[PDB]
Amino acid sequence: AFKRNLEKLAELAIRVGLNLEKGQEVIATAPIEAVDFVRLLAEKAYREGASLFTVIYGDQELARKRLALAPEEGLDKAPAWLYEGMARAFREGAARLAVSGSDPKALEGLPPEKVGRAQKANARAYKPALEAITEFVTNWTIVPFAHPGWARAVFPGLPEEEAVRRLWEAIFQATPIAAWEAHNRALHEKVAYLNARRFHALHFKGPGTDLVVGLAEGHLWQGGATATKGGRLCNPNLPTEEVFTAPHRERVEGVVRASRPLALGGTLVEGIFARFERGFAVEVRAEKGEEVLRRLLDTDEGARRLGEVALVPADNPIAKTGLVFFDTLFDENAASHIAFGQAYQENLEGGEAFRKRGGNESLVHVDWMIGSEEMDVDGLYEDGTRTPLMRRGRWVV
Amino acid sequence: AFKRNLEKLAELAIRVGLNLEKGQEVIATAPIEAVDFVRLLAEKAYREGASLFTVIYGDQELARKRLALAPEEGLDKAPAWLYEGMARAFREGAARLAVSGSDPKALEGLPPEKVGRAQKANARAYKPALEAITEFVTNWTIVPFAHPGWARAVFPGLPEEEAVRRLWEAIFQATPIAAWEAHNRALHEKVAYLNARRFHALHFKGPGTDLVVGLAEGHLWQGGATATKGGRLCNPNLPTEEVFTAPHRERVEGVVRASRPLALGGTLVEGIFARFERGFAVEVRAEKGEEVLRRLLDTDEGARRLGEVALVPADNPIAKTGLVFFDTLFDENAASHIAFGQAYQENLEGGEAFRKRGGNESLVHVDWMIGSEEMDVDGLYEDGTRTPLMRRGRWVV
Ligand SMILES: [Zn+2]
Ligand SMILES: [Zn+2]
Ligand SMILES: [Zn+2]
Ligand SMILES: [Zn+2]
Repeated sequence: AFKRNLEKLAELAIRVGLNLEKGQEVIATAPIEAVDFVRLLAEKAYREGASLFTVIYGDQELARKRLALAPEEGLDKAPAWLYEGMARAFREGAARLAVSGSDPKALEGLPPEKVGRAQKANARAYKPALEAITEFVTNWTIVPFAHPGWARAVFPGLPEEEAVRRLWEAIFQATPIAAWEAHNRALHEKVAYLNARRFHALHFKGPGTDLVVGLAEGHLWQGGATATKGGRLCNPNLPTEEVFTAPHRERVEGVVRASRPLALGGTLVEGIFARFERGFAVEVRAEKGEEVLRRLLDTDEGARRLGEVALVPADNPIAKTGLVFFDTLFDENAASHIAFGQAYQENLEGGEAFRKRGGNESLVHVDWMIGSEEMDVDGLYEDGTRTPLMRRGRWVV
Repeated sequence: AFKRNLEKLAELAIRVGLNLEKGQEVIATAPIEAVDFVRLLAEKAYREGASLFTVIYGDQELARKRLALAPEEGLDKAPAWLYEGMARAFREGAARLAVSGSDPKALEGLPPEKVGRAQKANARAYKPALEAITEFVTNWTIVPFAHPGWARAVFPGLPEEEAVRRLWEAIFQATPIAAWEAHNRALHEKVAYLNARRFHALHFKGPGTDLVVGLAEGHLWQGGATATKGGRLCNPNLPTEEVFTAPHRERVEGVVRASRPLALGGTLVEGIFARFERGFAVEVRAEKGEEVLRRLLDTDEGARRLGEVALVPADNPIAKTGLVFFDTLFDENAASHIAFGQAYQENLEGGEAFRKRGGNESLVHVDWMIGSEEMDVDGLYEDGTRTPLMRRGRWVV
C-alpha cells in the first residue's frame, strides 16, 4: 500500500536524482537510524547498474557522547582521511547519494561553545569534499526520509510510530517520473524567462515587507536540473521547488519582514526582521534568538549583505503541508527566500572582478524565508518599468 | 546483572585491548547489526581519552544484494579510497578497534565463482591498510560480540533471542582491566622463561600421545601483548590464553592423538591421529572426515610438517566452559595445540636461511588441539636433561 510508494521514492532517488550511469560507484551519506532505507536504495541503486554501494552512517548519539565525555582541546579532531578520500572518489567518477533528515534537538542540552569548536573543525576537513560537490563534478543527490527527530518535531503529535506515519507521507507528496519530467521543464522555463528579461532588480511587497533587491551584473538564474560535465541531467535536491540568482552586493534598499521561522542549527529564530540600506542590513532583529542571529551576522562585512534571491510559489507541495521542517533542503524550497553571506559563484554568468560585478563574499550563508501567500513581486528594468512576476504568492509569468 | 559484564567487556576492549592513549582517534570496523555495542564501546573509548570514534559499518545484506543484482565484470570494484584512507589514518597515529562476529552462512546459496571475484578485489585495495595493521604501527585490537549468524550457528538451539543469550555469555568467559593487566604480565613471564631456557625440544606425553616436538634453531616464543612500531601494546586476540613458537621442520618424532575436534571450514574432523617421523607426518587419520583432512595436508610437502607449538593450560576460562566453538580464535586458545603448515616468521629470532634454521614453508596452516587435562609436558635440552613444564595440564613453571 504505502510500501509501494516508499519503493517509488527510492527507485526515483536513482533514475532521476542521480541519473546513475551503469558501472558507477555510489558513495552515500546517511543516518544510522535509517538503515532499512539505505538498503531499499542500494537495491535500486544496483538494479540500475550501480557497481558498488558504500554507505557511511552518521550517528548523532555517537557525537552526543563525544561532546559530553571527550576531553576539551581534543575535539579539534576531524575525519580528514575519510573526507579527503571521499573527494578523490568523487573526482574519479563516483556518484554521491546522501540521505537527509536530522533531529534539530539532538545537540540540545549541550554547551554550544564546544559544539561549534567541533563542527568548525569538521567543516575544515570536509571542505575538499564539499568543493567536489558544490562544483558539480559527479552526479549527486539528496533524498530524505523520516526520523524520530523529525516526525517528533514537525508534528508534536505524541504517536512517534505515527508521527513518522504522517511525515513519511508528506515526503511522498513533496518528492512520479512523468510529473517530475514536466516539472523540470516547468522550471527551466521560468529560469529561461528570468534570464532573458535581464532584470535590474526585483521588488517584494507585502504585509510588513518592502524590499528592492537589486540584482548582480550579468547575473544568472539557476533552477531545477543541473548539467554534469558536458550534457548530463541530475536533480541534486529532491524537494527542489526554487529558482534563484545572486542579488547585487551594494543595491538592496528596503525593509523586509520574516514569514517563516529560521532553524539556525538547533536554536529557533522567529519573526526576524531586517532593514537594508545601500545593500547593507543596518538593523537585524527578531522576536526570539536575536542574540544568536546578530552574532552569526557580525562575522564579517559580507555577513550582513545578500547573496541569493529565490522565488518559490507558495502554492507548492512543501507549502501546502504548512509545517516547519527545521531542515534547509525542505524549508529553503518552501517559499521564496533571501540569504545573507556568500553568493554561489554559479550565479554570475561567465576574484576581484567578482566584488565589482556585484558578487558578495563572506563566511556565512543563511537563508531565511520571506515569501508567503500574500507576497507580491514585480521585476524592474533599469528605467523603472515594472513587469509583474508574482501575485498573492503565485506566478503570473 | 549481565549488563554489568557487557560493560566490563567493552570497558576492557579499550583499557587493555587498545591501551588507548588520550587524544588518540579510534577508527573501528564493525557489523551494522551490533550498533548498540559500538556505542557502548565509543562511550568507554571517549571516557578514556578518545578524541574521536569513527565507525564504518559493514552490512552483509548489502553485499548479499550486490552479488545477486550487480552486473558481472562489474564486481571487480573496491572501496579503494576508503581503505587507502584508513591506512593514512593509521600511519598518522589513529588507533584501530574492530568488532568481529560474522555469520558464516550469509553468502550461502550464492555462486562462489562471483563471491571470490569480489573478495579477491576487496583484499586488493585493502592491502595497504592490512600492512599498516600486520606491521604494528598503531595500537589495534579485535573485540567480538554475538550475532544472529553466530548464536544461530554455534548453538542450533532454536531460541535466537536465547542463542545470543548463551553465546553472549560464552564471550564473557573467553574474554577486567586489572585482571588483564595481571594476565599479560603472567604471560610475558612464561614467554620470558621459555625464551631463556632455550630448549631443544618439548615432549608431550599423555593418553595415546608421545611426541617429541623439536624446536627451531634460535626459535623465539611469542605470547600475549604485542609491540606496535617501537613501543606500543595491544592485544590482537581477545580470548588469547596461548604461547607459542615454531617447531623444527625436520625434528618431530612420535605419535600424537587428538583431544578436541577440529572444525575445518564447515566439515567436522574428530579424533584425528597422526604419526611423525623425522618431522614428517607419515600417517594422518581420523574417525570422521579423514578424506577431507588428508587432502588439505596433501597440498605440498610442508603440508604434513609442523609450524607452531603452543602451550595452553587446561585450567583456563575457555577451557572451564568445556565447549566446541568451531572458531579458531576461541578453540586455538582452548588448549595446547600443534599446527601443520607454514610457521609464522615472527617466531624465528632475527628465505633460504629460513629452511635451514628449521622454518617450515607451506600454503596451509591447520591448528588442531592435543593438549588436555591429562597432558604432561617436559622440556628437553640438547643433552637430554629434562625440566618439567606442565603436569595434568597445569603449569609447574
Ligand atoms: Zn536556495
Ligand atoms: Zn541557499
Ligand atoms: Zn596457536
Ligand atoms: Zn595459529
